[PDB]
Amino acid sequence: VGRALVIVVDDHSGPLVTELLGEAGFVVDGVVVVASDEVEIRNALNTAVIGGVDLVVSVGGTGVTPRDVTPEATRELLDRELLGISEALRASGLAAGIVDAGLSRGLAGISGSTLVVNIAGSRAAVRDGMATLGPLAVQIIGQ
Amino acid sequence: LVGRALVIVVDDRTAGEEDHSGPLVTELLGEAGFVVDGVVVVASDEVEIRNALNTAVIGGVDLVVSVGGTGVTPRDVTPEATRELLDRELLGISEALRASGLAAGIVDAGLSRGLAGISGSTLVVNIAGSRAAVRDGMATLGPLAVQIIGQL
Amino acid sequence: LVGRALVIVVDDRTAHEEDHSGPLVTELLGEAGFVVDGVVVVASDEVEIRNALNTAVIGGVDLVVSVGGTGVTPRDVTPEATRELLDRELLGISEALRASGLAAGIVDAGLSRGLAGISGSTLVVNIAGSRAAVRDGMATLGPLAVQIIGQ
Amino acid sequence: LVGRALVIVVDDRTAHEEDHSGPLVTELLGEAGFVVDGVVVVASDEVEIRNALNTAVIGGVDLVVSVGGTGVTPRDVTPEATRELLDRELLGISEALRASGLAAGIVDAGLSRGLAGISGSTLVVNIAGSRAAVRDGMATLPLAVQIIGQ
Amino acid sequence: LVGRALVIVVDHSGPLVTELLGEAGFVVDGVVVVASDEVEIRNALNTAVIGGVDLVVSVGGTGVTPRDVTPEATRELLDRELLGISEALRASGLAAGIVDAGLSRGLAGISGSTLVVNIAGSRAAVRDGMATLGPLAVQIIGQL
Amino acid sequence: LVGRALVIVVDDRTAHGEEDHSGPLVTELLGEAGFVVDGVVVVASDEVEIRNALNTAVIGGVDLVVSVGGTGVTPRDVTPEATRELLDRELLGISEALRASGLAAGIVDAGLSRGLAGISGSTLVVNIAGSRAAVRDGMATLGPLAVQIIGQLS
Repeated sequence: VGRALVIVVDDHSGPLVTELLGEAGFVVDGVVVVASDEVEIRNALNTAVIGGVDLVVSVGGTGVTPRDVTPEATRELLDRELLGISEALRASGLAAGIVDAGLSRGLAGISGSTLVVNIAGSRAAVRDGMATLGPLAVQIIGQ
Repeated sequence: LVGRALVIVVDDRTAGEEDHSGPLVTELLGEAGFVVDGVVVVASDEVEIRNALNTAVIGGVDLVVSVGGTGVTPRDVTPEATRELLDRELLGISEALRASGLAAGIVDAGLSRGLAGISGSTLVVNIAGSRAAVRDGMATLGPLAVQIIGQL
Repeated sequence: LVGRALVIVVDDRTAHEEDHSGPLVTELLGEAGFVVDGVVVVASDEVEIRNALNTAVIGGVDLVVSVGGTGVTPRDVTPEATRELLDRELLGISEALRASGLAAGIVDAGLSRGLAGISGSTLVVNIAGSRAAVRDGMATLGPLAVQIIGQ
Repeated sequence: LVGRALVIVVDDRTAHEEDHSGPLVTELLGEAGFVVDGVVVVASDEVEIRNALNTAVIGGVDLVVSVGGTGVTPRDVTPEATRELLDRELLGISEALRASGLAAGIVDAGLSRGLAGISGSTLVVNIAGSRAAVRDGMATLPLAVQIIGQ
Repeated sequence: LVGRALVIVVDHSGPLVTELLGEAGFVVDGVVVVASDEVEIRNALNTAVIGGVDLVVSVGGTGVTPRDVTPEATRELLDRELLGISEALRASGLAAGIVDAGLSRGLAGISGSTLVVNIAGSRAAVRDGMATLGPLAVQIIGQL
Repeated sequence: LVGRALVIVVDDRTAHGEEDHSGPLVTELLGEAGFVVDGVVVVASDEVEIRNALNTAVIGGVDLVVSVGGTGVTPRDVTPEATRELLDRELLGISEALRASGLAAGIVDAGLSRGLAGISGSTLVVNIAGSRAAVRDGMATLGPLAVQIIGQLS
């Protein structure tokens, strides 16, 4: 229980992430859409951390093509990394047969007091990714 | 597209407070490429479920999906209602589901007594009632059903 | 106190040598919130196992965990001593255990033919006999048995 | 090393065309430490399959592996063929294979209705028919060596 | 049978880690207790490595809180990292419902010829971790 | 054709004379996964030599390089260190899947492999462990993942 922001990298994801975040027990302060620009994405994350949200979910920008800069945007902001979250989403993704989730370069970790998690872009990856993530997020905001 | 489906919501309160499962199953079956022909609500009652099921198979459907009544209490009797209808168990479905659920921490999906099988030419699958379990089972079921209804 | 438990240890040696599995099951069960009322040692004989199991369900206990006699040899007869008194099979417990065991490298847990199920209002689970299988089974069983006792 | 095995290929095409699975199964059974007595081929028929399984249990072999006939189509009768012959079901084998195949994205392994168990003193295991399913099935099946150990 | 181990507890777990390493095939030379202080931990690990023990298991200090510094303390000691061990423990943890193991920032790796492994603090994590780690440790101690 | 693949076999004994049992098998399995195999390069378990073979294979433009061996934990196992120099981006997900699949199947060298996966230039590079069991399990898990990576890169 806390409050959370969504960041779509340009999607149908924003309303859906809002919904699943809602069911996980989160107030969704809003949806911010940004381009696959490392600076535009980093600016959006940093701004959110400073603003004191408990949780920031990004969606998209985690595949292999050079336009996919979500991870490297994110890494500058992380005080500590939570591979546990990255591994659980990827593991879960493959199991379900969702490959962009299986192969995601998304990070997870803590910036200030905020948990940041990068989820992959496809609808399947958002569903499976929130299902898995929501519990783990809850436990971490608990510190 | 892929096919048609009928959704049975096994719940006493729903049979008549508001159905949440039924819309949700429909939304998710839609993304997998199914049209839901209908949502039938029914009490945790062995016969009522068996009839609902039997009627769906009889009717023009490729996929039947029950939600609820898969637990352990006296009144969870969806598996009992479902067994005679099967011609051939699909244990990999029950297992894929039970395992996905457990992996995700959803003990009612994880511990579901729910079955899976062909009843004639129709895929029947029982799913557990919790929202988490509907969301996970469907994510797991959709591709599996897509490939079973194709080999038929 | 989440509920009470009886332990049945299925081992010839023990029946005819000191019991290692039973104190262990009890430690592990008591971490998951259970109190073990007793350990009952029996031999790998269909009849003995079944009588002990029925006497447990007749003791009214919340959980009965057998240990041993789930393998393939002709004397591993725990599963068939147990089937007759289940009103409902709980495959997802049996599947969870074998899956967990298999992933830990514990082949006897991995391939156990041990059943799980409800007998009246009593949860009944059969676990393989190695110390490894006992330790991994109870970790995996503890939570599931807590929730099922919700009933 | 470990024991002797016989391979039954279930495939109409092959029973009427070069067998693809038989040599592969033999190959992998070898790496797992089995001598293969050889490959019986068999049309996708309940009774014909059943008798080849019978023949093999009676014929003394430690492991019988079936390939194919595990799907949902009507001619997929290998499970029906196999069940009257088991004295003891080993669901944890069926379970492991299914779980492994589905984990690897192999849907005919993942959903296979193939059975596994002990008939007399023989380990019998039905594996699904696709090439991917054979490789994953056999790499998972080690469980074989354990079980023949007793 | 197989090798010598040292337990570092970051402040219950000591006797338990001892018991389970035992069953895994490991003599336990000692149990060192340490106070959640990057410096203290790194030194206990230094000492453990320098004395040539085969396996060092640390317990605790792997969560997200300010004073969870066990990973920071271990990183510079690792010659080679072994994510497969960390992955196996985290995945095992998660499957078993044990979130502290599931989300543990704990590392695994080789320092000198010593296998070092950070396990999370909860009793369940120690049990799940040790059951998983045991055979992995045995195999690595073989190839070293 | 999904693409071209190259096999690098990292094994001192193979390098110093002995028959290569790993290289043909990876050729077959890549065949089935959908790849034409440009050939097999054998290398000793030396970081330079290995780095040089990967670097040459990348610049030559194959879609996929699989290496075999040198992922363990002896001093000699330097495939990861060689590979790391060359990666523009890591696909931790591929390594996680191979380790996870290995462990489940009881194949501990796959389980514990320090293998990397990643993108070098426009080449998918993946280190697999050297055991015969690890090569079979590795290629099975990898084949489809690599199909989907080549396609995102074209």
